[PDB]
Amino acid sequence: MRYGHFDDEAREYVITTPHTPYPWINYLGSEQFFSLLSHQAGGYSFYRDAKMRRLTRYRYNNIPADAGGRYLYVNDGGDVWTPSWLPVKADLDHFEARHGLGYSTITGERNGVRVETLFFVPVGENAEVQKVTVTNTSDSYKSLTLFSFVEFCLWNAQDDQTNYQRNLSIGEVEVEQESPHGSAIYHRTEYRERRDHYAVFAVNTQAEGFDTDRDTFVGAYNSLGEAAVPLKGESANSVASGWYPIGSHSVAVSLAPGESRELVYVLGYVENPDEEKWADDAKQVVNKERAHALLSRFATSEQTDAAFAALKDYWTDLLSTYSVSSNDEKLDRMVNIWNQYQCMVTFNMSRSASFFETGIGRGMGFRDSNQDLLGFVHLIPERARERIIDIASTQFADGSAYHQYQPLTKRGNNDIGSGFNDDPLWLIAGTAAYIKETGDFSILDEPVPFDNEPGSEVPLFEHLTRSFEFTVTHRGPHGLPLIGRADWNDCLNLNCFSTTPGESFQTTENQAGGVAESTFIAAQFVLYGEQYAELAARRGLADVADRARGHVAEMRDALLTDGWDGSWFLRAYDYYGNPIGTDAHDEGKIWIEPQGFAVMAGVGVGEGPQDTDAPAIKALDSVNEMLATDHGMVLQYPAYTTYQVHMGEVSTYPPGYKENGGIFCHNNPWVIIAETVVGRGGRAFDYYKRITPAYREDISDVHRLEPYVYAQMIAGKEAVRHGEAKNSWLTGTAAWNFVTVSQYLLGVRPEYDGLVVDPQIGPDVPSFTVTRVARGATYEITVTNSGTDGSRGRLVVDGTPVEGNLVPYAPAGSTVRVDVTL
Amino acid sequence: MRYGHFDDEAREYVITTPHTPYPWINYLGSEQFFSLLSHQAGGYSFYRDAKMRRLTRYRYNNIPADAGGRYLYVNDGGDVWTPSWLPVKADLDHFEARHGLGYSTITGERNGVRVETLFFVPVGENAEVQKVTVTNTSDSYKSLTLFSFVEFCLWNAQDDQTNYQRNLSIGEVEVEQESPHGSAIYHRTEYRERRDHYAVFAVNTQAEGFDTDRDTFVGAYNSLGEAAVPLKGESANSVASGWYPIGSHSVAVSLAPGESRELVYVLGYVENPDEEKWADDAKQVVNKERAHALLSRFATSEQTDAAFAALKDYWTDLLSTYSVSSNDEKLDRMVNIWNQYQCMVTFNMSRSASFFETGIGRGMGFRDSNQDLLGFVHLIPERARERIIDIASTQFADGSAYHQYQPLTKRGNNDIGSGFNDDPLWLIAGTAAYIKETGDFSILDEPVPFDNEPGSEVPLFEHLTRSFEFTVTHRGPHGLPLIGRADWNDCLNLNCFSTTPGESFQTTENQAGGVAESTFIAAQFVLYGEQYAELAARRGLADVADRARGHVAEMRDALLTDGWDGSWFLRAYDYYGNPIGTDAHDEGKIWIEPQGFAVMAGVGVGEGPQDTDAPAIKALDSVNEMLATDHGMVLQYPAYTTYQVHMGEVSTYPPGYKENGGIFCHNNPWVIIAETVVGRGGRAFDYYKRITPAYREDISDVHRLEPYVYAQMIAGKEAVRHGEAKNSWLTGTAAWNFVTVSQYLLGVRPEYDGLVVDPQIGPDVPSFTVTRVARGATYEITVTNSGTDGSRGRLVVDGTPVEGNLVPYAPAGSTVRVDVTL
Repeated sequence: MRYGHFDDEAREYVITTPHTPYPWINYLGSEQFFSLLSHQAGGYSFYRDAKMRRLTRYRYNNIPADAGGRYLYVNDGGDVWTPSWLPVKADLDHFEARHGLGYSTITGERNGVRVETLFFVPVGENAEVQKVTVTNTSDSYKSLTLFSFVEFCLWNAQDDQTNYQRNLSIGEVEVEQESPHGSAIYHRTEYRERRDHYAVFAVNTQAEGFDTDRDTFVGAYNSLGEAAVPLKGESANSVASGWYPIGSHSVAVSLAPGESRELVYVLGYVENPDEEKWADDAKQVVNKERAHALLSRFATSEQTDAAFAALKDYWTDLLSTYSVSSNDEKLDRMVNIWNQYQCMVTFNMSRSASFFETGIGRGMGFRDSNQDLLGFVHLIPERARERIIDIASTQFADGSAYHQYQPLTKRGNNDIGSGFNDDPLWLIAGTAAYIKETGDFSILDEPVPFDNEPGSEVPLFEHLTRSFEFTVTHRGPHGLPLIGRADWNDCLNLNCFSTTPGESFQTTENQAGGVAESTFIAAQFVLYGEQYAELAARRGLADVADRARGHVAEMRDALLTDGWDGSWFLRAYDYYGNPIGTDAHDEGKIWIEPQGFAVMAGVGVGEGPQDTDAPAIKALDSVNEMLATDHGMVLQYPAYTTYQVHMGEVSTYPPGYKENGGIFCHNNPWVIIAETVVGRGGRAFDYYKRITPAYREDISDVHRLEPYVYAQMIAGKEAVRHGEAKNSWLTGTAAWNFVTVSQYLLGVRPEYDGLVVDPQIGPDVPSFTVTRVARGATYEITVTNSGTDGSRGRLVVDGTPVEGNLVPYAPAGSTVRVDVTL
Repeated sequence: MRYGHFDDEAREYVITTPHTPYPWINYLGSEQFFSLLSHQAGGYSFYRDAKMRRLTRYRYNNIPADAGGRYLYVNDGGDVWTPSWLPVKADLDHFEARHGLGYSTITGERNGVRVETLFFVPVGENAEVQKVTVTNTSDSYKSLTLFSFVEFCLWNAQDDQTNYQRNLSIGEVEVEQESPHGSAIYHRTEYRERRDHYAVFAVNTQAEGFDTDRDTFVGAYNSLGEAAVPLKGESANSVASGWYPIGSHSVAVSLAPGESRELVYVLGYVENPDEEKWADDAKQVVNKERAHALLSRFATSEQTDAAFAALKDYWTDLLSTYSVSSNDEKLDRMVNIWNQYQCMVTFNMSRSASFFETGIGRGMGFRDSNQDLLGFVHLIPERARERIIDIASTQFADGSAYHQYQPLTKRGNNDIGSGFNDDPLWLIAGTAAYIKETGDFSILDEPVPFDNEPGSEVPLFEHLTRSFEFTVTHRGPHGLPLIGRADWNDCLNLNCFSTTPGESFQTTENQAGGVAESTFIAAQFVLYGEQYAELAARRGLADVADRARGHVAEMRDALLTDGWDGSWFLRAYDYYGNPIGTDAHDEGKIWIEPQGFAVMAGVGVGEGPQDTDAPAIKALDSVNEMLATDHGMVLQYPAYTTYQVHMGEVSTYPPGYKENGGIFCHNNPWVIIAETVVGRGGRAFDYYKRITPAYREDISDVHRLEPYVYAQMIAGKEAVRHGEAKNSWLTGTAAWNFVTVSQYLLGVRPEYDGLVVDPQIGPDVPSFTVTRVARGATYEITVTNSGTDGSRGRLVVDGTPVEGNLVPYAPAGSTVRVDVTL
């Protein structure tokens, strides 16, 4: 079952009913001001910091879900309805919502009145704009009144929801019914004290009335769906004093048959320098100059239309670096549009706010910053370089990393600390990705401090050295890296030993020392230590590179012996040196992470897909038998049915959810890539479709969440809810899946010395063309594909056959045509 | 306008409409299990810790307010309604809610069917019980289905509202439709891991069906007022797997005209020792022995009735220590019932959870702990003694105190720390009050550590010494105490200098040192410094005592000179030595706290109420002229109209709210006590009626909150909302007003050597009798009162006239009749 369809031409998802399985959202804003917006106009906006600068209030776990947002109550002769369906839930003759790139439109019609609203954050503005079009679709005259509505938040959302002892007495507003281009309301809570900012909520016409007090607009004992003011048919003109400020205007709208009217509403964020705060000598009236200027740039449909077209041009030009054309329009839409959009949004939003993440936490993982980079470095390489320098500057001098990074402050979280021993190597991963994409080896000479300490600067390359050496000097009894608090898997806490509720599994370590080791870090060391070695050699450090290849070699031996269970890689050794991820046990026999990543690193790979005695093939075959499902590969199997106190968070989930038997879409890509590595393209693409949004659209009633973006986790086979997704949008899944399909399935991936063209996608995509822009040139790669396991691409560059899979980088400006046959 | 009335005989407030100006609540539970219950059945319950063991979920700032609780959906031939009115809001023929002591009843009737629900937490049980009586009041036969409903919380309420990325996957239940006395649901989230507790939700009859999944019961896109399952008329028998667990049973109820039916529902909290968690060797089934036992003690109406009757005995026996009988039945009910109820509830609940405090924070002020004591010590002296020892044990060796005490752990909060220089003297206040009430001087010899350090114990009395000496060695340039981060006034922060939003005004000190001084601590030192000297002398430390009297003398002089502005006391000297609270300024001319406290201490008191040249009378006359209003006395005047960066939080509130011009009901008692001290009874009683719930009941439409308990703050004269209250129930206002009416207006107060009888209440209460139980005897005090300013009571004891106002304590068991004339 579907609840809409894609519109590829318009680069939108078109939702054709209000009755989706869950609220489906979009993100607006591409610089500093962001909005979450559901297909029912739910959500909120904030400037930079969703915790400390939220303009508007939103309730998570509302009954029903998502029943606050930007509403427009229509009163047509005493019948009240909203085009967003919620909150009033009147029967509409028509409904559609379209989520596009940085905008959405929502349209509702009832009793001969159509209302369409376009919501977007314009480039260069800290504001959410709504262009509303009202149309009389009947054969008689209409007299309407439209009441806009938005509920303010008192800026700090944490305080807003908890400190009512103070904050029910601080709500303040100013009202401006005769504003230079219409009518406006200013929310200025705490402007009298330390805030240099306020919010403005305005419309570009004379409002017949206004309301700034929720309780007055909505009425006692009422829900938003039963708001009294709209039902009365006129604003109460209320002025807030404490309690709950809102922004609402009534606008009178008369229409002949077939007539329409346009209106432009603006919700804006405004900051004044300290010495320009006040309009008046007595300091009681906010200085609205900047607010009037913003409102003057959106006083007409014409100006609003142009901003929308500049928006569209931003995204069209943004997503013009990698594209594909094929027989598979599901593949194409994901690759060309929705996967790249999703990766940009993860850049912008980090892990801040979604309909699952509540916007109070402002950090993200160090490892997430680097990994997210892999997916967007082709779109915004200068922002990427900056990011890398930013996070490397927080790194400790011993090479250890802050586990949590705070993008807003460019600092590591001191409360959480360090100790997650996979963190340091991800910096090599990011840096190398950046350099391969851009060729900017100069980043390695950039002076970068440790723990942001002035005077401590060394070249970025040296930070790479400290990351590498950290692993070498932190190994256990079998030569595998010590795991510390956890590795990529935040729930594998082998030094925790917690029996007290409330204690954090990640940072509590009730016993010290121990010999706990991770095979994931081992694979990560083999993969990224080989990248560091390459950078070192290229840098001219011959010895450094050679010792590095030495430790890497040692680590691949360690993995194939002490890291190997017989038919798959162990997951770890625990605090007392007993194995985890062994068929010797009833539960947790096989874990996916090491299988994927170790093979990605080339460990155990033999002569080809038919070399079944190769450890890589045994492992991937074991993954197929034991972990694969119709909805993806689960994390481990069997799942644990009782608490394993020696293992931390992992067994606290019911079987089949999150880290205890969940499908993490973030780590499936590691096995998809591994499958292309050993030569089984068909299998790899199979696995990719099972977790990818365009292919899961036909089972929307099962996925539940948005059919146009990846989610973090799909319920596993041991769950009653097998197939249902949670934690949509903000996830590393986007990046890793883009890397997988663009670089390994389609096979186009930048190297230091050239573009590698190495497709492995199997028989389902017989013909396709990739257009890639790299180091200033365009590469048109046309591929004819038999899909045979083990068949690799032979290249013809500009008419002449070449050996190998590497296409040397052409001068900027040029166009290189590559033909590939396999 | 009123929304109900007191039923004095029943010791209940009777709310006769659902349409109150705000949700009005009661508290259930007297030992370790507590419930908040509104007059619409809203609220929640928890065991000990409202942050970390909350059984059920409640949404603050819901639209509408308070729309989740313990509901019973009635389906009468397809019509669905709830007796609590909300959430369905169907028209009822009758509605009533009665809030009594530790119990409430709610009754609703619609179309020939009446439902009465008694809610209470039984003594000796960790459970909320509901006795439901359903009655057919029509002339026709009824066949109904009743659906119970409650929404579970995932125990840690902070996590519950924030960490959805984990917690939408962990909800677990078990269902037992064939329970030994009916049907039961178990909420067992995280029992598989670290939790040794679960919740049970049960009814004492065979349920037709059940539901444990919210979204199934309620339905997509619906509010609780619109729940699908009740409207369908049959349970869905949903079994939760993640998302939102609930407890619901359907029960069939057929009734002939006039016929009734009784049902008992239990919501219980259960812990099992770790050895006994599981019923099965595979560790998948909770051990239900303890829940079956609880359910067996409430399997019948008769059992329920006994338990209810034992609760009543609990409260009847406990409120038997102070009582009054007068012409004034508003006075009587506050003194006899509501003020004392409120005081016990603050002991029980601290400052944790109300409809304004959200139950996430679990501390209270060190100062609040001592002050609250003053109000409950006569009821529960054995618990009082314990509390004093617990809080004293956190005190630092240099005499400083933790500003925030955590009652659940008996520790100070280490994050907030110390530095509020009024804190240490409140320990003397608490300890003296305890000793005056009980005569237990032995508490002074108890060994008590500092900062809960082993080995550090010294006698309690020595803690009093360190508190005293702390002020002596922390005075400023004028001899007055250094204020530190703040004093009683949390918002007077003279060492903050904050210009950054989000920084705490109480703990941030952007400047070090300075010379900021407080006249409030000065007064506090004269009052409790003398209380310490008295204890020192009685203990035989004549030199110690005399030295203390000397420092106290110096301080009195310093208040009367450097602390004196001309017609009133200053409030403070700021960081640079400039005065605060002087007529020389345009705003903040006079502040109430020093005026009350200093006169309470006898500073400036003259020869009588006619001695209008005495500084106490000038100060109090200033208070009357500049601070008093129809609703109480505001904190200061005029309020600040712009931000005073040198003063902290005070001027951030708009004029007339909280600490900027608000009425603090907590500090009004100080001026009320001071008026009795100087001899102006009518004036003191005037002020007391202005802020007291029984007297404000007739303006409930202005007060807004509960007409039966004190609230922290009533909006001041400079507020548009002058008269409206916020922050009801959990406040020191209760204790201080109980002290005021019981010990100074009515005039009966314990001393070390006897009971003082010194009424000072004015002409409005011409005659009255106080019955007081003290040191094991009953004092029967009959008063004839002219109410003349300056007239003090002359006493006859058991028929014989005596001098002075002190009645020496009789041996226990005896009864003493004291006649008083003034």
